[PDB]
Amino acid sequence: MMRVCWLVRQDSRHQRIRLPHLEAVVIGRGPETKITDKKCSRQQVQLKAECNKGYVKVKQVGVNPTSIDSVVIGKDQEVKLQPGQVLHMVNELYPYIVEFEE
Repeated sequence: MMRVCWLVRQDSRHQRIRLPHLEAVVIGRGPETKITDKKCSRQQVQLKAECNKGYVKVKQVGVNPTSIDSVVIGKDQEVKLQPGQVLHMVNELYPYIVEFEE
């Protein structure tokens, strides 16, 4: 009954990752994202989906800047990613959005 949370690579929208409700998902450089940029950590962001409330808590784990609509989060800081917002994995590159689907 609860909506599914998808982290979608905005510029390659067939790359989708399931984000389980209230469970931490750590992603970055690797086979899931296909990011090869060495400035992106293998563990760049920690994601906690809120499937009822319709946001995803984003904690920057990597040193280099993760941003939401160009606004930098900062290492160990946490910001809520919302419908319409774009998450850039590192240095305003590699855009991701979140979608909530039945």
